[PDB]
Amino acid sequence: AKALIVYGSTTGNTEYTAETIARELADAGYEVDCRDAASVEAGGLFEGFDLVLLGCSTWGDDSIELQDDFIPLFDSLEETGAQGRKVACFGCGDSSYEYFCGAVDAIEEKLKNLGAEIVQDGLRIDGDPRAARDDIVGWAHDVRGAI
Ligand SMILES: Cc1cc2nc3c(=O)[nH]c(=O)nc-3n(C[C@H](O)[C@H](O)[C@H](O)COP(=O)(O)O)c2cc1C
Repeated sequence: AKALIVYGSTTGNTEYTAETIARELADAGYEVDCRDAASVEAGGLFEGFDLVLLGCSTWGDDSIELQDDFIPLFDSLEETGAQGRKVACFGCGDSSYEYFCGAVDAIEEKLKNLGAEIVQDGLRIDGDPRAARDDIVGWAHDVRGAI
């Protein structure tokens, strides 16, 4: 199994999430390519991947904005090869904002509309990812089954 993890992270929380999930899937024997969304090109981005995991934190006060690096990729997602792709999504935010990890909800909606196959409900981390390290490792373990 070949996985691609793309993450948008401002303060490092989701990047630490994506590292932790990449180590879990590498430990289980998946090939893993993990990339900062700021370095990537939407063009056929997901071709050849058995599993694609997209991580993005949430910004904004009364509106949901996606993490700033991730926006460009999000806007071209139809250009990626997501139809039929087995995909899941994750992100850090904070339960005291009106839309808690609303970026994870906006990337899942867009992915579902594309015919993506979401194997697992989104990982939404409230607070510091280093405290929810346990739920991060189990979510990765669990996405390896939805497959
Ligand atoms: C100004 C501001 C606005 C934010 N808005 C939201 C939000 O609407 N929903 C949410 O769940 N978290 C929100 N957050 C929480 C951040 O997503 C959280 O701090 C996250 O740990 C950042 O992840 P990052 O380090 O990967 O970019 C906000 C944080 C700040 C400072």
